[PDB]
Amino acid sequence: CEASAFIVNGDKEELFLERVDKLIPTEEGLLLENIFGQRKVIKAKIKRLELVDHRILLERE
Amino acid sequence: CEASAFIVNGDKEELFLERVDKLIPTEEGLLLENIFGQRKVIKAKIKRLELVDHRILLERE
Repeated sequence: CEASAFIVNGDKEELFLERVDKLIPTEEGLLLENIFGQRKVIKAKIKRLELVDHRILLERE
Repeated sequence: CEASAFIVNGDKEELFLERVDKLIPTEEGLLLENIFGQRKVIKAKIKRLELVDHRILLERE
């Protein structure tokens, strides 16, 4: 199943995109596409995937 | 949901670890832990996540 992506700044988490299907690193940033076909790009690295708990944790660069 | 990780070498795909739960980028490589508690480290980057299809695609170095 689709997992939610969050931006993590220290102890703060902000929801970035729900129900992410694809995550594709590009030269412009991480490109995320959710199950409804909505796309968002973010200059970030993956801090961690926690897939049982439906979480993609991203940190801005 | 948990995803299987595959190594993509050119056009070839090779199963690396089944049902991955955690994926944590480290200085020594991507640390993967599956739902059975099995752990593996690999010097690789994420080519792409396909979370609906339960796939993590990795490329070495």
